[PDB]
Amino acid sequence: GEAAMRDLIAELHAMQSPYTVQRFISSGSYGAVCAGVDSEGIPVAIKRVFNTVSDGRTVNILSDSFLCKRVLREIRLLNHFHHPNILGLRDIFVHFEEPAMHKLYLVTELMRTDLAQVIHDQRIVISPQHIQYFMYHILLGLHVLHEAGVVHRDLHPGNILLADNNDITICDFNLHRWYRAPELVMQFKGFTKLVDMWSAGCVMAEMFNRKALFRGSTFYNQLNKIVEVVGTPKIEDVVMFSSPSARDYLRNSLSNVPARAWTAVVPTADPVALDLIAKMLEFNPQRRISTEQALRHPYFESLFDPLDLTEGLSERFHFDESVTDVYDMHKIFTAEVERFN
Repeated sequence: GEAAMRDLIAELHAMQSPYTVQRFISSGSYGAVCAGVDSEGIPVAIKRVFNTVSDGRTVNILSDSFLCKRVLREIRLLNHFHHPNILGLRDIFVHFEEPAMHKLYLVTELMRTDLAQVIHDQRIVISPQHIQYFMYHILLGLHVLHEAGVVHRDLHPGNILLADNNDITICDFNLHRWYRAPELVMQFKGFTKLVDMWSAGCVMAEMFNRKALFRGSTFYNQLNKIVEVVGTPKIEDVVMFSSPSARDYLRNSLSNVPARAWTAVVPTADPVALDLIAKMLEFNPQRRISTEQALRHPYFESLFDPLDLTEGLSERFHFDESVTDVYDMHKIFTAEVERFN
């Protein structure tokens, strides 16, 4: 904690960095985060990647093949997008030192809050105008990721960030059970970008309700909570998007439940808003509304501009996973820091 801040201050000083480390934010295996300020007063989160105690002994991240590759992929993904709705790299710098003393520094803008905090603050009014605006930006961030072949896979209010200016940014796309699409709950290996559309629909209903929509605690009771709202899916559709183990879990599951009226599930949502939520929360991803069709839905009529579908997009993300050599990866970090500057 107090050592992480002291280590970072000294290292950034030796570097003549434009930063001032103000306070300690968080610490875990693989890196420590400190809240600092850039040379212009803008608050930043400074992540320092150095060591870990993996398998019992102290390992240098950038020196071990697997861990180095994991961090290189997180970095390459952050550096791939340049879009207002996707959290980007503010800065990146690498300190290579021969006897496994390699350090990596990651700088991102420190956001004011996240959507989970906003939803749960009873003193905050989340109006239908605020919901439409937030949802428009959430879906544009997903559209941008999906256009580059990237699936978030763990979208939830905690990773939907709000700037002081209330700008929406999605993070943690480069790495609760309550936001998982039926195909992820059923451990289907063939999941697609449509899992994100399910999470987004859960987030949308939650902003109206001020409470998560499907608050299950087990594989069966989570699926039951979903089916109670969406109605019993055809068994043929369940077998198509479940793992063999999940099919066997659901083997003797008797289900003959009608869909509920959506007005009862999300009482404060108007009919146009409900129509979109019901389309995002299709149990079967083959019938689930795509990001483009959700963005074109009359719910966003007052905000929508077709230019939002194509501006600031990135090309398809490619990561060559055949890479294994740490020295080959170190060159990619140097190349990633080069293309950055």
